[PDB]
Amino acid sequence: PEVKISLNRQAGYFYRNLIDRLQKKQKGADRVLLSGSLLASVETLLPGEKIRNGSAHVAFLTTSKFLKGFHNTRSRYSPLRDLSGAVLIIDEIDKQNQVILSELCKQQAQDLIWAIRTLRANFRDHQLESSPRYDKIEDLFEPLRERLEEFGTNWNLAFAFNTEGANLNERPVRLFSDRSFTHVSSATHKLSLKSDFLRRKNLIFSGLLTRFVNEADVIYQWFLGTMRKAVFQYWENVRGLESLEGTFQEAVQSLLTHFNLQEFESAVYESFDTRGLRKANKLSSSKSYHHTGLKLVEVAHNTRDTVNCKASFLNTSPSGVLADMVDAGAVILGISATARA
Amino acid sequence: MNVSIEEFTHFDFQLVPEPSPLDLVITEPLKNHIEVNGVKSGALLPLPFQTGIGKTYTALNFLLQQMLEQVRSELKEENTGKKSKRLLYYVTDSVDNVVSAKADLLKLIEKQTVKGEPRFTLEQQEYLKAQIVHLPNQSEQLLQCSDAVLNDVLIGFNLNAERDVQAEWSAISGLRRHASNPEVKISLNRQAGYFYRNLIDRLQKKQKGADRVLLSGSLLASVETLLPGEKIRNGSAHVAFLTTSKFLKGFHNTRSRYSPLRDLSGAVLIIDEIDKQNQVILSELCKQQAQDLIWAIRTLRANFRDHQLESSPRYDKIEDLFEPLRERLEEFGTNWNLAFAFNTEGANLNERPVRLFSDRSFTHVSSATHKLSLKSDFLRRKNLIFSGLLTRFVNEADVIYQWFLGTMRKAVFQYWENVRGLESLEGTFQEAVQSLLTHFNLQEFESAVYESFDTRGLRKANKLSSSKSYHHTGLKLVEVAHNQGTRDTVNCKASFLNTSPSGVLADMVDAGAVILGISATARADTVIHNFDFKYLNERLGNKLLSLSREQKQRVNNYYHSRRNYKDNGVVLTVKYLNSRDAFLDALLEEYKPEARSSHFILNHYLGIAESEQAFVRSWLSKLLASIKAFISSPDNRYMLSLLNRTLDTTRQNINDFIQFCCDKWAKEFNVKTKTFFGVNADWMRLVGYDEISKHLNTELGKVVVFSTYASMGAGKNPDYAVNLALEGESLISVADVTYSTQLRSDIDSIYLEKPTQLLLSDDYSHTANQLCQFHQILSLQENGELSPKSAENWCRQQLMGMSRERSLQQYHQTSDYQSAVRKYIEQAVGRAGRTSLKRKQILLFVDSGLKEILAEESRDPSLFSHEYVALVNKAKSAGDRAVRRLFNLAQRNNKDGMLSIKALVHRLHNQPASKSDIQEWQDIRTQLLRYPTVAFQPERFNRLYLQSMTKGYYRYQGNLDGDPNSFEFFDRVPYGDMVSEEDCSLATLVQNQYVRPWFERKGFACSWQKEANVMTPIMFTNIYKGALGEQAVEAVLTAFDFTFEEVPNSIYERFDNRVIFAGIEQPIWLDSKYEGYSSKIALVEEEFGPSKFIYVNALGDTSKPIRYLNSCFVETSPQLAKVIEIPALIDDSNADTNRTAVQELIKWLHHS
Repeated sequence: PEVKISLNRQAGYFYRNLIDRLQKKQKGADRVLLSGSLLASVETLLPGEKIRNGSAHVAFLTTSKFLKGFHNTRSRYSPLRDLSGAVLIIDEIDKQNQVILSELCKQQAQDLIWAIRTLRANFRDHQLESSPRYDKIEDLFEPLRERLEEFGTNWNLAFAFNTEGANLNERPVRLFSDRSFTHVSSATHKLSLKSDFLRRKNLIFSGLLTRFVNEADVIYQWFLGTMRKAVFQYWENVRGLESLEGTFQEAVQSLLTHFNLQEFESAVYESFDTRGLRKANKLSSSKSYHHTGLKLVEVAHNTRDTVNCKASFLNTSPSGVLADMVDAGAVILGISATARA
Repeated sequence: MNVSIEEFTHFDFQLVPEPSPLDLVITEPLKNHIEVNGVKSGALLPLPFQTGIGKTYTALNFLLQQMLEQVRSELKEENTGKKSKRLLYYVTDSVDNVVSAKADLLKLIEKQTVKGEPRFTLEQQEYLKAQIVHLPNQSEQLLQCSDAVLNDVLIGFNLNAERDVQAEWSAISGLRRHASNPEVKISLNRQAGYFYRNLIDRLQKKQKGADRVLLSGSLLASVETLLPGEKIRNGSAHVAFLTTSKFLKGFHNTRSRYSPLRDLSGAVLIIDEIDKQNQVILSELCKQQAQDLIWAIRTLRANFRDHQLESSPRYDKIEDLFEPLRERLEEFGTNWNLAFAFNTEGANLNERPVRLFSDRSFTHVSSATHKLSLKSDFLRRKNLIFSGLLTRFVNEADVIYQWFLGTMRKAVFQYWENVRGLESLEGTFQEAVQSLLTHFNLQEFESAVYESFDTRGLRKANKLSSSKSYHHTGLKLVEVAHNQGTRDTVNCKASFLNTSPSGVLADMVDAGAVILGISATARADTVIHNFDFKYLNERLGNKLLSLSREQKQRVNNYYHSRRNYKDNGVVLTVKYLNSRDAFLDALLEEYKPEARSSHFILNHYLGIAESEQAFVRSWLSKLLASIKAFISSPDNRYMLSLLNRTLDTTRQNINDFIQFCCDKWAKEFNVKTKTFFGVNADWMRLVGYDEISKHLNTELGKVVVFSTYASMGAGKNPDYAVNLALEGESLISVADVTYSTQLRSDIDSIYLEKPTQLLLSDDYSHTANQLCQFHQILSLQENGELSPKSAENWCRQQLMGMSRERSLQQYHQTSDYQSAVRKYIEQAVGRAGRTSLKRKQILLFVDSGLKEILAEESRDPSLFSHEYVALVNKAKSAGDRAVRRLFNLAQRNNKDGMLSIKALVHRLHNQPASKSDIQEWQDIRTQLLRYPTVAFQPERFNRLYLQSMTKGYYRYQGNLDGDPNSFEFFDRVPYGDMVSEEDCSLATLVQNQYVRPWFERKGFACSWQKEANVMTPIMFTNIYKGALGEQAVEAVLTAFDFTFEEVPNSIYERFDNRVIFAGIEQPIWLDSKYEGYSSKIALVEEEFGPSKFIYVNALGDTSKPIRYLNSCFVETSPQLAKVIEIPALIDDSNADTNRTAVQELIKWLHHS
């Protein structure tokens, strides 16, 4: 039994490596044609390849696999992005609230200070190409560029961040927010944020740190949403130049490369399956926790004089995910004795 | 248990065992070095100790003596408390040698005696043993760790609470029980490496936090067992045994990673098989990760535009280090429009990804047939690479990236300095890098900074007026290809070699390390299989210690006494086996008589292609002749065959034919024979050598071993235990009885095939191999073995995808290949002299192709081994490297000057002429003026001169405006331009009454010293003559109350100097000689307004009339002329001043 645990660790790592090279070969000009025995062998290794080539329409898989997606010979396929017309049979549906929540809670934390500084630095200058591939995409980022410039001017992002109060050094600063009306901080005292132009530092001492963190989170989520919209627009443009999943890989890489934001590649791929599935957080819209989610920020040292804001987000609840799946066009049959507990 | 140092309080540090000649040879050079270079200077001492002479024992005895001296100093320093503990390293490439050396050191500590009594007491021994630590690879380090120790450390640090770490620990722990199986063994090694990496990461994180665990007692012992480097960090051990790869990479302790390269001050470093470390260090240097230059520069340009460091004392003067880099980044981004991404144009660029190679000095090659340009399309907002220059863009980007890394290293040093004063360089280095990167928001470069810091942080520059050499600058290789997943963006994936292994060794010596490289061929005259020792001698000078002739003679005497072949009747037999077609044909016909067509069908059975039949037949004939002559021997029992190819299953037919011939001869001679095919490093390490030893010791008969020159260098010693009952008196001892504690013998017969595969190669990656090949080509060119033309052709072929066969074919044309062949042969035979037991006769079978190579050997044989001396003497009985090397270096020095001078002038003509460039230009001119020739080639201006065959001058033929590769020098140009004192007419120039005082006051050489090193043709023509003219004109005119001012940077180098004269207010410009001219007049006037220009030839005929020329260079009246042309200021026949020219000139200004 112990050999199986080590074998599975080796097998998963190798499977990722073999499929990664297989996808790179297909992406390259020297694509490997698969037919007869080679196609059958590749289909045996990749059940997803049969779904990609239309050999099979029915897929049996777990909720975790369904949310994560499965690889084919060319790229990763995410069912959440192609739910139009797709029937579903969720056994023990009520139990999937916990499973979807568990998947949603595994997302990587983001350093808001680093993310916003990088976004500002790379958006102040870099531009997209004026070819038909980015027709009307540059307009999507114009509001974001202006907001980034304004935010950087207001909060003096030319300076790094640090904590002045002894209480801040002794205890790590945790901030929680549901993004609408529930805000809590571990700091007993209200934490402010001043820019010391003499020391060229932004100092968190006991503007508001809560305000800064909330605005930074808003700008980061805005960047991710604008990236999703830009991918959609890129797909629209490419169609006319003479499918969604393949173009989605092409659209994200090109947009990030043009802006020099390749470091956000990982963050973007996670964002579309969870939030590209889909109201806004305005009083004139349908407010609900289930599609605004929550944010948890942790302020700590990186160095003993520089600080980072590790933010962990829940951008939607399992109910929001299910509702977005239904709205995407999926017909969901949840069979469960307690489906309506 | 803390064995106190007090146990040495009564130890007699004056009492030492009798020093053998090798010990004296080691100690005397070190004694003189301390006198000449002082305590704190490093040194490199290559020790050519022959095999079997006791090299390892001598090195370990020296190490023990150094350890005892450290103990003495510790016993004396306790009063002062300043514990400057010195680290001792024993480094080699093979882990087996590391383990063997450490075991032998412990054995020597245990068993060493002085005057017949134990040197150390039990407690002293236990203390010394604790000072020695072995640092294996992470996987083996974990596997050797017991389960109890790992559980103890996990409990102490509370990591057992984490589910994943416990799961992995268990998953490794059980696999241990089934480790016997091979595949299970490799899987377990992989898992152990991963788990150790993660565990050390977590442990360091735990220790860095405020919850730093307190290590003591059992937990401390367990941690030190898991992390041997911790013992070094806490000062419980200075001696470290480890491999070269581990030494370069560094080893972890409880707190952070420790890189020995950054803490070499005062270290002693014993490198076994030093020459072999050139390949190992190169292999490590070639594994460096590639960088996307476009992404790197865009990220650097963006994050540096705004982000700033804080004004705390931790960054005193650090912000100033980056100010030049910020300005350069802004300028670069503006020039190349880095607001746009990059893309290529044209079908050819899309069809093949582009490759650019550069040695960073004068060797540039691109895979593109056309000159690739780079334009910014502001309409499309792209930077388009279509057929500015892409080469220039890539070179500038690489310069800026390396500048950023160097400035980061400087900033780390400054941060460490500042923190020290705020009240441990490696610990601060981790803190300094993270803070600097976080403040600038450049955390993406953390990996790049760390990897480069140790390798190149040892740190003269890529400039004229500096010690230029490939071993500092290295090389760059750039691939321009589309980004994965995009078809409109492009990335410049650049792979760098920032230094060669010789540069690394020289930097280690300069850092303060004392290096003892023990190797039979430590000073082989090759730059591919050894460090470039010409370069090392230039950079180190006195620090490169060497053995005097007396010391070498003592080593020779000790070797002969320890191996007394002549007295004990051991005889060496050398047979130069030629190729015999009839012999092989008869053997083949006997092998398969059924084949009617003896040649074609039989060679088809062997699988030999029709083209390869001749070569295969020749080398197989030589091999079989050697085997037959060996089996016909009565007493010789052990044959080792060294081939250029390994006889694995892919050659099963030839293996079977060889076995059939061996069986035929065994039956004919009725002697049992055993053959071992495919004897590679892995096979003999695992099983093969055990069975070989069993056969040799237990059964009578002959043994034939087939291996390769590469395999034999990474295997066990070719020696076996001697069974006296079986061998009888056939074995002769060549050493004294007192040394033969165990009866063992080694090969008595050997076959040596000609080495051909003598180019290094890296199987780690395709890029690593490319870097290795380019490094080899550039090393050959730097040494002078290849002319710049040949080096450039070879580099271009390498870029295009050169085949290894063609690479070797081009390598074989260099004498370096012959030196490498001789080195490999000497190492092959040297394995025969390991043991003191020898057969009365030794069989040396060698391919006839090695006759000429060995016949040309000319080194002093005082250090050769007996077998090598036999081979050389036999070859020489049958009846250049420094001249062609001299011709090649002349071309390279000239080529480097031509390209560097052209590049420098180009930069000076960039309108904001940099201060550094102007200073370099003036420095070059001053150097050439003061020292037109030098006795010894200079360290800092080495590329201005070439070593002429004729002292004080030379002949050459070439177009100074054309290809640098077409130049010829010395005898090859009997009739050609002469670079000599007479050609520049310096002797006539100095006869002027005014020039001579000016030159003497300035220190310029009024005559050429008849030295070997003379300025290159490019310098003599472009720089020296112009400098002479300018200086003579300034001297003569300055005598007539003229004053001179430096020309402004904006128009620098376009005019000689600005001259002010009394009564004249309009600017005056001077141009000194010893359509394009019209464009220069417009450029100066449009900015500075009207001015009067002087065009004067320093030397010439005074009888020629003065010509007054207009702005367009057409004769006109003096009042209308803006340019005054003086045909000759000084008479060329009598050196008299042209006073009339001066009077007319003076009148010319006064007309305004």
